Amino acid sequence: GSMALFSAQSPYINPIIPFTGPIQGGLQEGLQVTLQGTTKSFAQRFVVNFQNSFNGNDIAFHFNPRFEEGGYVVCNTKQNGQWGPEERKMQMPFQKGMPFELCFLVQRSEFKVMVNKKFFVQYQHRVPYHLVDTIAVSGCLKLSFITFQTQNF
Amino acid sequence: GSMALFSAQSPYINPIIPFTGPIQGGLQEGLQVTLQGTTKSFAQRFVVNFQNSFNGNDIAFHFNPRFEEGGYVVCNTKQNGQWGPEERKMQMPFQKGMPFELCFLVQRSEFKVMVNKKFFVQYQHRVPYHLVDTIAVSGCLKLSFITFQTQN
Ligand SMILES: CC(=O)N[C@@H]1[C@@H](O)[C@H](O[C@@H]2O[C@H](CO)[C@H](O)[C@H](O)[C@H]2O)[C@@H](CO)O[C@H]1O
Ligand SMILES: CC(=O)N[C@@H]1[C@@H](O)[C@H](O[C@@H]2O[C@H](CO)[C@H](O)[C@H](O)[C@H]2O)[C@@H](CO)O[C@H]1O
Repeated sequence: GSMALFSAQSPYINPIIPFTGPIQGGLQEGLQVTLQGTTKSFAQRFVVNFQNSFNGNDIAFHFNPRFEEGGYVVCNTKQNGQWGPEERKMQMPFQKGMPFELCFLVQRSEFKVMVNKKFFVQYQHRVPYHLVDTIAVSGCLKLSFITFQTQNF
Repeated sequence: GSMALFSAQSPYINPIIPFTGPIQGGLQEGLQVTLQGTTKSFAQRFVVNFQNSFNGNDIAFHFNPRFEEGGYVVCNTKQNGQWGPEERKMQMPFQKGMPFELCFLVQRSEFKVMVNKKFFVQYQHRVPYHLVDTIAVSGCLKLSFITFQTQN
């Protein structure tokens, strides 16, 4: 790509869904988390959660495509079990049955989310990203890799 | 506020709604456009448009509170008369019948929107903001003023 990237931790390969796993050392500015997978042919919804610990009470960033009402994506944060105000992008960048690349870039003030190489949505951090130590993926997809890379030398 | 602010263009004081007027010289990085006003007691919707010319066909940033379905705000861009994909924040930071301060900060890659001095939404620039030379405000509100300020 347009930036030199270096491995952080090692990839999750054909991780079975639902998948929960560590983000080693926590999210860090300049980190890129890329999921490569396929939206299932009769997909209704799927979920990527960047969370603090395993119980899902505290999800810094919930990313939830919904193949409903024309197709839209919900982004939100859960704190002490409580969902905050949703940010809905009224567009569906995934296609049922089709492969996708979904990349999450951690910046100082926001996540930037690309789908198939194109900017899709920004999400302002509501809670500290460094406290996210877990990724959880569930729903109507399959995945061939999750990789973790950084631009930081 | 936490930083000294200086006028960039004189205010529009008590502008009559619907209001359309110049943003003299176009939007600039670092400009803050502040609307001080009151949401009407039975508001349905109101609109703040940052647009290129009087026409309305090209709206860089359409900011549209809707007192509908629990309350939500629509952000979008219009290009050649066509609406792009809506960004909806499913929260209503305005109260019907109540004063508000609504502040748009032009940053290099996004607008930042503050409501009553709290961050409300960000909106990534889809077209260069400097082509915006016109503000249009309409709907269920009144304004005491619109100011244009910079940290300058
Ligand atoms: C219109 C509206 O606000 N709808 C919401 C639902 O989106 C919400 O569903 C939950 O949403 C969260 C993220 O906010 C997460 O995706 C949950 O899986 C999902 O069930 C619902 C219940 O919280 O409230 C509705 O009214
Ligand atoms: C759920 C959905 O996508 N609904 C949209 C409406 O929001 C839209 O209404 C228009 O929205 C634009 C900004 O996007 C502007 O606020 C107009 O005043 C409003 O009429 C409608 C027509 O474009 O499409 C619906 O599908």
